[PDB]
Order: sequence, then structure tokens, then C-alpha cells
Amino acid sequence: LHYAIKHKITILPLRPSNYNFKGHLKRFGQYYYSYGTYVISEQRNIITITELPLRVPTVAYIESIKKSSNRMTFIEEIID
DNA sequence: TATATGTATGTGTGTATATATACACATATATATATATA
Repeated sequence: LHYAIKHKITILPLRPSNYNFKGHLKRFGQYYYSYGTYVISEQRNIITITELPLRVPTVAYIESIKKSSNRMTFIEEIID
């Protein structure tokens, strides 16, 4: 590690924090991406969202999913 | 046609009760707006 401090190279990994977050994290190139969690059902055509990505408020997400007219053409009602 | 005469509003003081709003700054994302293509 002292050698790596002299030459500025990385040995031990330094990952993002996943504490108090139930979704999953992926590295695609030079960035990290954080994913939510849904639960598909065709018996009652209802998707049950169970988690949002990191630092996403809930009512701002719901109003953003309500304003977009291309997405509103497939939903009847959106309930919290 | 002037007069009263009983109506109705209306700020104002101290000590309380509960809220509201404009602006700067960076950067990533967004949802609709737009040419001209035709």
C-alpha cells in the first residue's frame, strides 16, 4: 500500500455505500448506476414498485411519472 | 327636506396561536417545442 501511495495506483477496492438501500449497483464503464426494484404481475396487470434509486424522494418521483404524457397512456391509476 | 336614531363597520394596544415568500450559485436531467426534409 505504501508502494501504491508512492505511485498513485489502486489495490484495495473503494466501493459506493449500499447501507440502508435495498436495490443493486452496477459498474458500466467509467460510472456506477443504481437500480430500483419492481415486481411484475400479469394476473391483475399491476406492477408493484418496492424501491426507488439512491436519494430519490417519493412524491417528486410520483409527480414526474404523472406528468410525462407518453407514459400516462398505459396507466389507469397510480396509488401510494 | 332637514333631522335624529338606531343600526352596522373599523383600526388599535400586548400577549398569545398557526403559517407564507423573493434572490445567488453549478450541473445533470427533463418535457415538450421547433426546422426543413419531404
